[PDB]
Amino acid sequence: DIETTLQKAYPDFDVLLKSRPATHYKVYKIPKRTIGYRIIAQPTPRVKAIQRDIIEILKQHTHIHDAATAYVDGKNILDNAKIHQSSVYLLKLDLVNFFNKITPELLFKALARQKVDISDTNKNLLKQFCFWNRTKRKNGALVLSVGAPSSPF
DNA sequence: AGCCGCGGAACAAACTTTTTGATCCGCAACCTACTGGATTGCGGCTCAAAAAGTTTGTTCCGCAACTGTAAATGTAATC
Repeated sequence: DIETTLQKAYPDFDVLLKSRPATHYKVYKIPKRTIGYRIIAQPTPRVKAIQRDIIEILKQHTHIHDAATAYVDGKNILDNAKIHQSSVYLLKLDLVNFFNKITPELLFKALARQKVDISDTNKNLLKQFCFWNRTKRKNGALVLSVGAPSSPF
C-alpha cells in the first residue's frame, strides 16, 4: 500500500527513485553537555514529507508492544517513571550504536516476524527512502540515522 | 562503513660482556745444607670457548573523521 499511493501526492516519484534519495542527507554536529560530538544526518526538506507520509501508511497495519514508551503518541517521559515509582532498586542499561547500526536487513525480517506482508517493489521503496548512506556511494551500506523523522517508529 | 602515516612490537641475526674448565708459573716447601735429584704440590694469573645479554634492521599488526545534489527555525527536556 506504499507504491499504490506514492504518486497520488506530488507526482514526482518517477524521478528521485534512481537519483539515490538516501544520499539526500545533510550531516552536522551538535555539542553535548559533556565530552562528545553527536553526528546527525537529516533529509532535505522534501524527503521528510514523504517519510512522514510513509510512516502514516505503515501505522495502518502495525502493533507496538507496551512497556516501550519510545515515541508513541500521547506518552511523555512521565509515564516512564510512573511505572518505576513503586520499585526500590534500578539497573539502567544503555545500548551502544545509537540507531546508526540498525540495518535495513533487520527491519524486513522483523516485519516478517510481525506477520505483515510487503511487496518486493515496496521493500525496495522502504530500503531506499527510509535510510541513510554514509559512504555516499553506489551499492553502499545503509544505516538508520539519528535525526530522520522516520527513525522513531 | 572503509583504513593515512606513526610508532611500538614480535622476532631474529650480529656484537659484546661474563660466566666456566684447564694450563701455567712463581713460590715457598722438601732435603739437607742450600740448584738433593732421578722432587713434588699449591695458590694467583691467564687462556680462549661457550652459554648468556644487548643492539640493531625488517615485517606486520591498530587507529580518526568523515565523505558528491544536501536547513537559518521563538521556550524547556527526553534518546
